[PDB]
This record gives sequence, structure tokens and C-alpha cells, in this order.
Amino acid sequence: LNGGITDMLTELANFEKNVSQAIHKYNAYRKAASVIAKYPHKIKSGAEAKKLPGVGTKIAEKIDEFLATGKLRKLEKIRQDDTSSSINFLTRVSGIGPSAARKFVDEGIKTLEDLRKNEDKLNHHQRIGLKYFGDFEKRIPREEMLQMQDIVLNEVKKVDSEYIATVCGSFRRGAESSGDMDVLLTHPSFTSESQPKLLHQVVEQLQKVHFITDTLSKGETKFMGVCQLPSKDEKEYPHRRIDIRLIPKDQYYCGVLYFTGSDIFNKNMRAHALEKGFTINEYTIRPLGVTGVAGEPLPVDSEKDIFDYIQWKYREPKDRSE
DNA sequence: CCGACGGCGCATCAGC
DNA sequence: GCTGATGCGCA
DNA sequence: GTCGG
Ligand SMILES: [Mn+2]
Ligand SMILES: [Mn+2]
Ligand code: NA
Ligand code: NA
Repeated sequence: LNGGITDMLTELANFEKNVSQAIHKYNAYRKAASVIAKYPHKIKSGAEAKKLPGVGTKIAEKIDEFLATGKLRKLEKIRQDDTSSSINFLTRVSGIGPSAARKFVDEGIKTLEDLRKNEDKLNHHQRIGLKYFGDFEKRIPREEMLQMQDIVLNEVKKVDSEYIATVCGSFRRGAESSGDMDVLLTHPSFTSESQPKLLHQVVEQLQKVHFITDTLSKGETKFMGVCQLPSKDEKEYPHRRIDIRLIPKDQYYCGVLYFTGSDIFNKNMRAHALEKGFTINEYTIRPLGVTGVAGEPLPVDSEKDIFDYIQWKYREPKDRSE
């Protein structure tokens, strides 16, 4: 339908984030691309698009120019600018953000080949992103996600049967592919009110069976690293990004709910929670008073509990597109 | 006309 | 060595 | 850049 337009808006988004370092305009363009992508008609003018929430005056003007000419002047200028195109490109490596990409380009480091020649100028995270540049841009098919889930759940329970692990993200909504693997971890001994190395023991075991191959960051509640499925002669599996988050048990199911999404679903759930006198964040659900003052967090034993408080019928994850 | 727009865990740095 | 700021990635 | 207050 309008792929030409949504591509243009995505490019602009990427330029605003990576080159202009203007994060709010980045999100404005993404939001416009999202709503347009869902519009069930071929857009004929800026005016028509302007009717959509998130599309404003300036975007409507760009849509008119693109419809008239098949291009944006602004974008063509950005494309044949060497500095902008290289800065934008370098941010594709994990650990290189707008600030580093700009620093590198300023000193004439503009390609993966230039990065490889200057590994001495990269921090640890950046060296890993460079090393697995191609693998990290590959999506993960559902069948491998399930194989990964199996290994994680298994090795987790092998450390302590009391651990609870949940793989969240679009995967839990039954997506046929995932960008990375996001695991939420909890344990009885870990509560809001009060063990020292709970997460470490899980990372250790997954390293032990050679599932986890590299670490980007690690602390007491959050691990970000790299993993790989095992191979038997045949093709080695691509390395994948995995995060593991250790969450206190009394906030675990609020966590699962949050990190399951989708983002659109969370928005309309918070929105309905409010109309019913409740406020839901990533951590707790809490009741509101007449002046809008949140009380103590309510006890939560499962996602359903949360749907009960706000008198909402339980939505199975697969129906949480919104 | 105006400021909001997600907020946080971890790595690294800047200033001292 | 200390602390707080910044960069980064990610629901 | 777009929005609601
Ligand atoms: Mn303003
Ligand atoms: Mn307005
Ligand atoms: Na609009
Ligand atoms: Na990056």
C-alpha cells in the first residue's frame, strides 16, 4: 500500500536519531510510519495522511512532495552527504550510538573495514557488536526460539528448581520470529523487602553448557550478552542477543505483563486501568485516591490477578497486538 | 504558546 | 580513589 | 515533529 512513504519516514527517523541526535523527532517519524503502515488505503495526498494521529503539517508536506516526484529532496541530499551516511551506518553496530559514530567518522573511521583496523579504539561492547555485525541483524525464527527456550528453562531448573523463568517479547505472543531473546527470572529468596549471586549462578550454568558465549554487561539484576544454539558437520547457528533480568518475586508478574507487550496493548491497558482507579507500571499495580494519589502496591500472583483488579477479561498473550 | 515525549541498569568517563 | 554525568540499549 | 493543556 504505502511502503514508499513508510520507507521515507523511516529513513528520516534514522537520520534524526543518528545524525541530528534528536530523539523526539526520531520517535515522531516512527510513530507516523507506524500509523501509515496500518492504513488500509493507498494514500493520495498529504491532507489525507494528516487525518491520522501522529501525522502533522510537515509530514503531510513531505508526503505531497514524495507523491508528486517519487522522492524527497531533503533525503537525497542526506544520501549523497558522506558524513551523514557513514554516521548513520556506524550506529548499526551494537555499542556504537550517535555520539561514538560521530566521533569515529570525525577521525575518518567510516566503515566496518575501518573499525576492524582500529579495534584499539573500540570498547568491549563495540568489539562484540563488530564481531557479530551480521548475526545480530538476523531475525530468529520461532523454531529456534523454542529450542533456545528449552535450553534456558532446563539449565535454570538445573541450578535450582525454585527459579521461575519466562521468555517474553513478541515470542510469547506467538510471533513467527524474534529480534532477540528476553528472559525474566525470579526466585523466592529475592523480594522487595530483602540472595547475593542469584543471577550469576544462572549465567554461569548457561556459560558452562556453552550456550552463552559473550557478555556485554552484567550486574546483580541485569545481564546482556550473546548466545548460540549447538550444532551437530552442518551449518553453525548464528550468534544471538540474549538479555536476562532478575526481578523480585512480588513484582514478577507485573514484569512479565510489561515485557510481553505489545507496546500498544500496554498503553490501552494502563489507559483502562486509570479509568478504573488503578495505576499499572512495570513493577506494581497500585490503587489511586480521589486526588490521584497512589496507594500501596497490591499483591499479585499471576498476570490474571492484574486483569481482575481492573475488571478486565484475561487477554491471552497471542491476542495482545493491542 | 509551551514542554513533554520512558526510565533504568550497567560501562565508561569527566571532574575533582 | 571518589562521585555524578553521559552513552547505550532496550518495553 | 506532533501533541494536549
Ligand atoms: Mn517547545
Ligand atoms: Mn494541539
Ligand atoms: Na494528524
Ligand atoms: Na548501535
